[PDB]
Amino acid sequence: LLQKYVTWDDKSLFINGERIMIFSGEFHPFRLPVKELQLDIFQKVKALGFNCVSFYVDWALVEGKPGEYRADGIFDLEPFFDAASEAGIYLLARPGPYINAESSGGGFPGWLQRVNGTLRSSDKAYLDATDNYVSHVAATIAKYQITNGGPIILYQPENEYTSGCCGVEFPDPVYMQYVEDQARNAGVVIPLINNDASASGNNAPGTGKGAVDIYGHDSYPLGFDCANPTVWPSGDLPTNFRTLHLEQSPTTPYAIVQFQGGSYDPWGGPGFAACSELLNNEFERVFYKNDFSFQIAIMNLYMIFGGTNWGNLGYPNGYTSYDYGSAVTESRNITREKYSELKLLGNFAKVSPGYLTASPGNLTTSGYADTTDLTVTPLLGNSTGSFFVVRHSDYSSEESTSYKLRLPTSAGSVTIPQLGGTLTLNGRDSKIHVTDYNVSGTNIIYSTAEVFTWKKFADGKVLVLYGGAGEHHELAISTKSNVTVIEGSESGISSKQTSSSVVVGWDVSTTRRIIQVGDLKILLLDRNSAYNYWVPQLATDGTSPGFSTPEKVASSIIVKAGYLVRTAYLKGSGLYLTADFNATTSVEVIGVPSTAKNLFINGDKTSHTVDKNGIWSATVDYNAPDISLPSLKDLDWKYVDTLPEIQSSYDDSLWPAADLKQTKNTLRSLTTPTSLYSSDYGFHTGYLLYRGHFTATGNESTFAIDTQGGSAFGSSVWLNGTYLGSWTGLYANSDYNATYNLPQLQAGKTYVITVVIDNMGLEENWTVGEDLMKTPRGILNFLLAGRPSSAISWKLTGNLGGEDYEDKVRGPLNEGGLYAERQGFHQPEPPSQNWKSSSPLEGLSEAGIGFYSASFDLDLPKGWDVPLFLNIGNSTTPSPYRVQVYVNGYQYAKYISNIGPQTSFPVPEGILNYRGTNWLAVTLWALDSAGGKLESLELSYTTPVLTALGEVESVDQPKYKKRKGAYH
Ligand SMILES: *[C@@H]1O[C@H](CO)[C@@H](O[C@@H]2O[C@H](CO)[C@@H](O[C@@H]3O[C@H](CO[C@H]4O[C@H](CO)[C@@H](O)[C@H](O[C@H]5O[C@H](CO)[C@@H](O)[C@H](O)[C@@H]5O)[C@@H]4O)[C@@H](O)[C@H](O[C@H]4O[C@H](CO)[C@@H](O)[C@H](O)[C@@H]4O[C@H]4O[C@H](CO)[C@@H](O)[C@H](O)[C@@H]4O[C@H]4O[C@H](CO)[C@@H](O)[C@H](O)[C@@H]4O)[C@@H]3O)[C@H](O)[C@H]2NC(C)=O)[C@H](O)[C@H]1NC(C)=O
Ligand SMILES: *[C@@H]1O[C@H](CO)[C@@H](O[C@@H]2O[C@H](CO)[C@@H](O[C@@H]3O[C@H](CO)[C@@H](O)[C@H](O[C@H]4O[C@H](CO)[C@@H](O)[C@H](O)[C@@H]4O[C@H]4O[C@H](CO)[C@@H](O)[C@H](O)[C@@H]4O[C@H]4O[C@H](CO)[C@@H](O)[C@H](O)[C@@H]4O)[C@@H]3O)[C@H](O)[C@H]2NC(C)=O)[C@H](O)[C@H]1NC(C)=O
Ligand SMILES: *[C@@H]1O[C@H](CO)[C@@H](O[C@@H]2O[C@H](CO)[C@@H](O[C@@H]3O[C@H](CO)[C@@H](O)[C@H](O[C@H]4O[C@H](CO)[C@@H](O)[C@H](O)[C@@H]4O[C@H]4O[C@H](CO)[C@@H](O)[C@H](O)[C@@H]4O)[C@@H]3O)[C@H](O)[C@H]2NC(C)=O)[C@H](O)[C@H]1NC(C)=O
Ligand SMILES: OC[C@H]1O[C@@H](O[C@@H]2[C@@H](O)[C@@H](O)O[C@H](CO)[C@H]2O)[C@H](O)[C@@H](O)[C@H]1O
Ligand SMILES: *[C@@H]1O[C@H](CO)[C@@H](O)[C@H](O)[C@H]1NC(C)=O
Ligand SMILES: *[C@@H]1O[C@H](CO)[C@@H](O)[C@H](O)[C@H]1NC(C)=O
Ligand SMILES: *[C@@H]1O[C@H](CO)[C@@H](O)[C@H](O)[C@H]1NC(C)=O
Ligand SMILES: *[C@@H]1O[C@H](CO)[C@@H](O)[C@H](O)[C@H]1NC(C)=O
Ligand SMILES: *[C@@H]1O[C@H](CO)[C@@H](O)[C@H](O)[C@H]1NC(C)=O
Ligand SMILES: *[C@@H]1O[C@H](CO)[C@@H](O)[C@H](O)[C@H]1NC(C)=O
Ligand SMILES: [Cl-]
Repeated sequence: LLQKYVTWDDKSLFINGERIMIFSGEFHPFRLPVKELQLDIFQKVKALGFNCVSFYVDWALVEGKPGEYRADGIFDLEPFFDAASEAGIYLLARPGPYINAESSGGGFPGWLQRVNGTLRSSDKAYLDATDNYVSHVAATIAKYQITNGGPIILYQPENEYTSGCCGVEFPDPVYMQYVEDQARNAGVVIPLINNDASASGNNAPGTGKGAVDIYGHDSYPLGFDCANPTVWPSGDLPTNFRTLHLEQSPTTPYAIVQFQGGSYDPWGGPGFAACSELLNNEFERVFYKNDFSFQIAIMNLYMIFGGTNWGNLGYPNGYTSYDYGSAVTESRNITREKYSELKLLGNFAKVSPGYLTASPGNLTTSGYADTTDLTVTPLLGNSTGSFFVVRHSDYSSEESTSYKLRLPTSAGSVTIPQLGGTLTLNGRDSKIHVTDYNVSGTNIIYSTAEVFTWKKFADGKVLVLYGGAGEHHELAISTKSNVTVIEGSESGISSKQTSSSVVVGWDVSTTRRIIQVGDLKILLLDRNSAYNYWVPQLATDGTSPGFSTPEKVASSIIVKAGYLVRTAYLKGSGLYLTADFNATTSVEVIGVPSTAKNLFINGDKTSHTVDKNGIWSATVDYNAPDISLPSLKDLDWKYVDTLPEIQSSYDDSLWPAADLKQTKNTLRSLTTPTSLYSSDYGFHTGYLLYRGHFTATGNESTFAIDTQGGSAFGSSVWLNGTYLGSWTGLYANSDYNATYNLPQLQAGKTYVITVVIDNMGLEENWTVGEDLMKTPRGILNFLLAGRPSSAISWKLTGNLGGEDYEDKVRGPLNEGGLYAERQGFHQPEPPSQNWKSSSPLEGLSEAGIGFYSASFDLDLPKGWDVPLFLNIGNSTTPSPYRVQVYVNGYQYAKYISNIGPQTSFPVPEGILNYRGTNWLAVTLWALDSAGGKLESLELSYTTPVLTALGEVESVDQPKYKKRKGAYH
């Protein structure tokens, strides 16, 4: 339409005039702010057989001060795009402005709490607020479009523009047209795709003003209750998606822009381990092949890698981890069985062009399989091949089921197995059986076992098939050649020739068989062996794979290995592999180029042998080095009191006055004389402090206060030095009403009420018109008994400077309003010479907030990817306390002793300096009159990985420097 690089028809996208199935994974650059590790993820995604990544940009992190766009350093999108290009991964850009994403504000900066207009509407005050952000981020995206030689192929305007309320005329075509035009005016010419939250046809082609180019929708059919990870409720597997597609957008490729790849988890939830169990390998093979049954041509998994809600970037209901239960874990490992299962499907799609040109039919409980206990969805092609997606009719069934197939083929209709036996579907599994499947001119008439990959090499063709344990399978090939078993036993392998075919039966075994039919070799694997195979693209013109184009797909090799194979290239007489290892690994290479005489693994020449069938073999030894981690309790811990506000000498004369008589918040008008909403004064993040001055009559008895921080927030209150009490917090409370008893006061004396409030983040704004992102933080009501409300004059602070935030490197959300944070003491090399020697393990003996500093050295070996974790102990029921840990100035843990569940906090290399000095700053807030302390504080590691990753450069880590704007 505006360019010829990315086009489409009813069946699929075309990239440079060639059909491609887009298999994508969601990855948010702001949740892993280390550019070398961004390349790591992209390479792990490419190794799944995927060709695409989808990303959000978080407006709240890049325009913290209105009118100042800052996507630099750790927030630079450009190295992220270069990493995607280097890995050979196309991009779906989703800059918002609204993203939801379990992020603070759903992407919106807290200054949108002062916008006189409905958020996500055609109100001029909202639209004007978005212009600076979109014109920047969309210009940066424009520069990296595929039209300019970059990786970006699709653009999403808005996010799930689906639900409206409260006087908005939803859907507003003027609003969506405006959002689309902002992107176009910045230079975006690639297609626009939306992501309707349900299949509701919103903004579909043909709806006129506000219509996108390709209609997309989302689906989370298993929901977000990770507490019952084995429960698959009846009727939750979608069945009508293709029907809906043909009613809502028949002229565009069927697209699911967010399909479930995991789940979020709230404060106090079951943990992301439970989420990984619910959305495990069984979920993937059943639910993802089900999406294939609808002829999905654009499929994006939310999330593929989740990362970390570091520096308060997350929404209030979520905690620091955003592991998501996804295929790549928070610490970047690919140990989960769901990664390996996903790789099998991803590699199937990469090499099966007939999948896109076939004609999908409706699901059937008879006609294809000989029992109604199975359902079969046919995708019928003629010369280009057919596909048959098999599953249990009751999709949750764990039963083992025997069956036979009746499949049409170019050689006639056939009942399978022809040579005896039955097929088996064991429990929560699904299969894509194929007919007339093209392997570079050799026709596979049928195969019951599933295709992992195939390639044409100079010496012949190779096909890799797999089945689960206990399965009997069968295939037939259009040929007059006979079959020979060239590796493994002939036991269990049966065969027969007809006048123009050969038929082969086999039982799945843990030992590989290789059969040969003419110039076709066929690997017959069990699923668990297939998990260990990889299909890197073979570069001959450099070291980089390139994108998944037809030539570069065709020119790939097959590698059996272990943990990971990243890349492969041919240079002279050398075949080079880059790979990672977590155990001693037997490496095999199938389809070695005829010119190669030497094998290199991670730059090192490696002995190989060649077997009778031309397969190269080598061993890579794994010998983990000594990982020597310092004992965090034995460090030279220095303490400073980070609540000096409750000392009677404290002078708050430089604090901002909370003296606005009118709020600028349209959602909730004031119920106090002046606004005590933090965002009215530009404070949107971290701990908030309020100070209320009054002169006592002497007859004051109680002080009531409604505080609001979001779900699981807490607050504590003091009258001068006297602790009044705390709200210790519950996930179920986003606000709380407390009445505290005052001590006897002296008539005529001045007192100051100090209130500390945990801002858990700003709410999302999922429903258009509800304006829930405007939900204020701070003090909603107060009453000093027998005194008018105007008797208290309030001061407040959050992060120093508010929207004129101090730390341009670490961004606008990283630090809150504690004294120690305002002073910059959380950064490397604080002025702690003359501070007291005390540890968070000793802690506090009364209510309050302590600040702790220590350094430690790491000297971990080069060439190893070693995941490190901060651990906070909770082996027995604790007193209520709250902790933040800053690592070299970056907040990478937020902890609530009484709510949880996170005790283990991954911190990536780059934030940590693996061969240098590191700084921990810990805040301990005891919401208890007896005080509190840490049970234990420990640095740990998991399996070291012998890695191909280059050196991880440390991100910028500005050291402590005195701040003139501070209140001292
Ligand atoms: C180096 O990197 C390697 C990757 O390259 C990495 O290797 C991977 O390691 C992970 C573990 O970290 C492996 O995943 C696990 O695999 C377990 C072993 O079973 C696998 O292998 C068997 C053959 O050797 C197969 O027979 C088996 O298939 C069968 O079971 C499948 C899943 O249940 C099923 O889909 C198949 O159809 C078939 O029936 C399988 O492939 C596996 O048992 C384990 O399963 C569970 O764990 C998951 C959560 O992590 C859940 O998603 C899943 O539902 C299972 O949960 C159960 O077990 C948990 C304990 O681990 C409990 O927490 C759960 O509550 C639940 O427990 C119930 O059921 C249990 C069995 O009855 C029992 O414990 C209880 O009684 C309870 O009722 C998991 O998927 C992965 O396969 C490896 N990948 C490769 C490629 O090898 C290696 O670890 C790395 N090394 C180092 C040192 O870091
Ligand atoms: C250190 O160790 C200690 C000791 O082991 C740990 O302390 C324990 O921490 C538990 C987890 O925080 C805590 O359990 C909680 O207790 C409260 C009540 O006091 C309860 O509300 C919690 O259950 C809900 O919330 C969680 C999410 O936080 C959900 O996963 C769960 O399904 C429940 O959800 C319901 O309420 C939510 C909000 O109200 C809703 O969003 C949700 O949809 C659902 O609502 C429906 O049901 C409600 C009734 O259940 C009802 O309001 C309505 O009908 C709704 O439809 C959870 O049980 C333990 O109390 C605590 N134990 C002790 C001995 O202190 C500590 O966490 C550990 N720390 C770390 C760091 O690991
Ligand atoms: C792949 O990535 C995922 C996500 O990043 C990794 O999964 C996380 O792994 C960590 C580390 O194993 C895990 O945290 C542990 O959970 C255990 C509960 O299931 C806890 O028992 C354990 O705490 C103990 O060990 C710590 C040291 O590691 C101590 O500091 C801590 O105080 C606890 O130690 C006490 O208890 C143990 C035994 O109970 C005893 O031996 C000690 O002496 C002491 O008394 C950790 O909290 C997370 O739960 C995992 N997160 C998720 C979401 O799954 C996974 O490990 C990565 N895999 C690889 C191979 O890298
Ligand atoms: O990680 C969750 C994911 O949710 C997506 O949105 C919503 C979900 O929150 C719910 O309210 O409705 C539908 C179905 O569950 C779902 O699309 C959202 O687009 C993402 O940004 C995430 O928040
Ligand atoms: C099979 O692949 C070959 C080689 O790429 C191609 O020339 C041929 O047209 C394909 N056949 C069918 C029926 O799609
Ligand atoms: C085909 O191969 C099978 C197994 O090796 C064998 O039984 C059969 O005799 C062969 N057929 C011919 C015609 O050689
Ligand atoms: C209470 O503390 C303030 C400063 O926070 C101080 O100026 C005032 O004198 C104190 N009042 C009493 C009665 O000690
Ligand atoms: C928003 O603007 C209207 C119209 O000018 C005005 O009446 C109202 O007071 C404003 N509200 C806020 C909260 O600023
Ligand atoms: C002091 O407060 C008490 C309790 O509210 C009230 O009964 C009494 O009248 C008050 N005394 C004075 C002197 O104002
Ligand atoms: C606190 O009181 C206010 C005003 O009376 C009320 O709106 C709110 O629901 C109360 N909050 C809780 C958590 O009870
Ligand atoms: Cl200060």
